[PDB]
Amino acid sequence: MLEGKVKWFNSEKGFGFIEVEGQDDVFVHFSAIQGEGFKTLEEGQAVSFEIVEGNRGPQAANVTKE
Ligand SMILES: [Mg+2]
Repeated sequence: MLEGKVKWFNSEKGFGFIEVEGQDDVFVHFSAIQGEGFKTLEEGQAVSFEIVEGNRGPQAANVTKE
């Protein structure tokens, strides 16, 4: 599991980016967010996650707030 923080997140639509030091930002969709409740993220939130890549390119998976 990779570590980063939320660069920004559009809570209305439910997407944004995780920034990772020395690496490309990673797109994150609300559907990747683990845990209970309304799936959202705040700018600056630490997260652990994986990067999953299919034909659409890499995005975050298994995102847990840290
Ligand atoms: Mg950067």
